[PDB]
Amino acid sequence: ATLVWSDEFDGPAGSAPDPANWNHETGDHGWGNNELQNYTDSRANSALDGNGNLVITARQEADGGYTSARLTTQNKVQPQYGRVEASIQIPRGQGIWPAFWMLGADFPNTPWPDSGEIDIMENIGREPHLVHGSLHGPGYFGGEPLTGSYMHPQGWSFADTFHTFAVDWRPGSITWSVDGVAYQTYTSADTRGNPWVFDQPFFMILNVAVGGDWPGYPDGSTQFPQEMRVDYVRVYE
Ligand SMILES: [Ca+2]
Repeated sequence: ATLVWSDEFDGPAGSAPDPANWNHETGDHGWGNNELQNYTDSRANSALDGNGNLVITARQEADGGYTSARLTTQNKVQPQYGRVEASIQIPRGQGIWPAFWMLGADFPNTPWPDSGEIDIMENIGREPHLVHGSLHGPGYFGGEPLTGSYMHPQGWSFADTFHTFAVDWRPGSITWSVDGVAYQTYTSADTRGNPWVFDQPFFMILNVAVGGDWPGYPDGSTQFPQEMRVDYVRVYE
């Protein structure tokens, strides 16, 4: 193995994520899941903390609406195979939906789900002690991705500290791990005769959604603002 790319998120508090690596996606159209947040390019929703982390902040505004950030490496960093990992301290709260994931690099020239989607880590706030790893592709998408979950080995909340979420990825096979512990592997044999769409470059995405069909919506147990802290993203080949 060799570390071929990383963002270690060095820099003073309030600095922008490095534009050599990152794009901001913006908007409040639901993002395919009836999500509530408006993603912005404001330093109030994504910036470095001066302590070596990227911080994405989900906020509630005076009118009751929500803002957050969704950062991608589209057209800038496009891994194909190896180990793709991030050290992340996830937020917490009912309705909060942090994610580290990848979309096939031909999107939207190729539509979703044909483009492929690899979800490295997703969490929903009502399950603080669980993360999910998933694949979306033709015939296995949306409500029915190839998927599974990993519970914190002691049953504790993942939001308590930083954890390393990764996939190890090769032609025809993807393995998910948390803190180095592999918990599932899906291969071309698991698609039930549907095409395996993961033998191509992907780009990376970090976001915090607020609300959605799967997580449900914020309630009295949700405390805004909420931060996702990312110490680094590293790609090994
Ligand atoms: Ca760092």
